[PDB]
Amino acid sequence: AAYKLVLIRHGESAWNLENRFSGWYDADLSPAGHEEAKRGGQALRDAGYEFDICFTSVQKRAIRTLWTVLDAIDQMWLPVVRTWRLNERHYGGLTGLNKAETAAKHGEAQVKIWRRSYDVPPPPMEPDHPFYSNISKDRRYADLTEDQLPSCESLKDTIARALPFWNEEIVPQIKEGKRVLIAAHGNSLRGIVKHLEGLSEEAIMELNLPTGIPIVYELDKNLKPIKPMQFLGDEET
Amino acid sequence: AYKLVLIRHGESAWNLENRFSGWYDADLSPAGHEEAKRGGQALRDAGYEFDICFTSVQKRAIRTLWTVLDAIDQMWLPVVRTWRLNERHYGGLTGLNKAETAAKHGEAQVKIWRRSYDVPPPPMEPDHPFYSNISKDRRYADLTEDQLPSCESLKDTIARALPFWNEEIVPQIKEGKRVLIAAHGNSLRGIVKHLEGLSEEAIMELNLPTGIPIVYELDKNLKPIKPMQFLGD
Ligand SMILES: O=C(O)COc1cc(Cl)ccc1-c1ccc(C(=O)O)c(NS(=O)(=O)c2ccc(-c3ccccc3)cc2)c1
Ligand SMILES: [Cl-]
Repeated sequence: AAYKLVLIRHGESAWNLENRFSGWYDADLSPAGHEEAKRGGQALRDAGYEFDICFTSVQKRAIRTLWTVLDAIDQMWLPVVRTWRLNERHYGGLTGLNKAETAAKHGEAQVKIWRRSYDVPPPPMEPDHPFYSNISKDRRYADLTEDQLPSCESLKDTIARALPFWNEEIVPQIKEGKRVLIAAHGNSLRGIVKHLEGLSEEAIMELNLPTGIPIVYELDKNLKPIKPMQFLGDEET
Repeated sequence: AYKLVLIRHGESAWNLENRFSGWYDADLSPAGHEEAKRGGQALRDAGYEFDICFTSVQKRAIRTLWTVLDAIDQMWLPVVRTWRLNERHYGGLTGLNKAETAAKHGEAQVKIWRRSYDVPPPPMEPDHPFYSNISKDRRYADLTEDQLPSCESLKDTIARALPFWNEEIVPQIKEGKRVLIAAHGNSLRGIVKHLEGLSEEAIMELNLPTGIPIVYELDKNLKPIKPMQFLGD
């Protein structure tokens, strides 16, 4: 194929352990998620993968996943670009709640609506939210215009602010011949997959990307996948 | 009063900091990683904040930068890596200890190399065990034939570094970005020489400590307004 693209979704965070919604909250990897990242890097290493540029979010679970990979494949000297546009979905008011508090507070029907809807956002994170300032006033977002910093996001929203970065920053790089590695989050990566494969909103809702596993696309010169996405690792995983 | 912070990596594997590690991509030792860790803790306890970091393409410095940024919770910061911040290239001596250098070249020539600002050591030849390792390394495949050193005098190292300073770090400092620089002894020495307008003999005298934030306060023209400062006990 003309081009090769590798994506990796970060692994288990500290907050997955507590069953808490992270979104834009900057949770670090759990030890186990760190190990997933190591296994993924080892898979790239064993397959002799080489990259020229790396993209990731401004969230430390994705950034650390990237570091761990670059270490495994002995390519820590690569340029790395970080952007909020690759951030996890902003879960708004649900940020910091766990599963139980959320089901108790909103009921099964409303939670099903949130999980199954493509353009239904969860409640906005209001200024009295425990993490309002921790997130909304983090200087790493100082450069965002008033309307780019979200209070909550549907999947459509997350994909809408991620795809501009794909089209304007990564695509040019792929067409330049640069081998690209994107280390990010399930939902912004969902956006990229939906675009690459022209999936329906229904299909993309069905799709969950495996964590800590390198996801290889062989693409033609128009960035059209020449075959289904493949994973790297041992025969088991 | 602009604030600029420099840090020099610590000990590398297999004693290579005492074997002219140079352009060989030696990793930090556990001890050297701990050194970076303390440097980061000190930067945190003092609440330092940066807006952009520069480093070399050598992993001991890259890992020092990673470790600092971890400790200070600023892993989201933009990072620029450039071979111009690379350690001095010690040519054929790369990998040799003091004794082996003396055996192979003589005390007289070794002392001259120590004290000389513009005398390079012998080139690293194709029979050197690191020759293809370094010179055929993908990370340098964008350098011109005249850019990829086979050896370097201190002058060569500083000459190759200062263009990156001028063309890339200074503009960030002027726009007010708080710059952090993680690199190596001799590339940091070039920067210090340019800051403090030092002499050849002076910079060859200067010996920057490792694992310890070095702090400058600059003015609208980027001249230091006090001696450098060190963060710790
Ligand atoms: O895209 C994503 O990020 C993931 O999807 C979501 C998106 C948003 Cl914004 C918010 C939440 C989810 C989400 C969150 C939690 C769960 C979960 O495990 O609790 C889940 N799974 S569920 O099948 O739909 C489900 C099934 C049964 C109940 C139930 C409630 C009350 C009593 C008894 C049962 C609740 C939820 C989905
Ligand atoms: Cl980085």
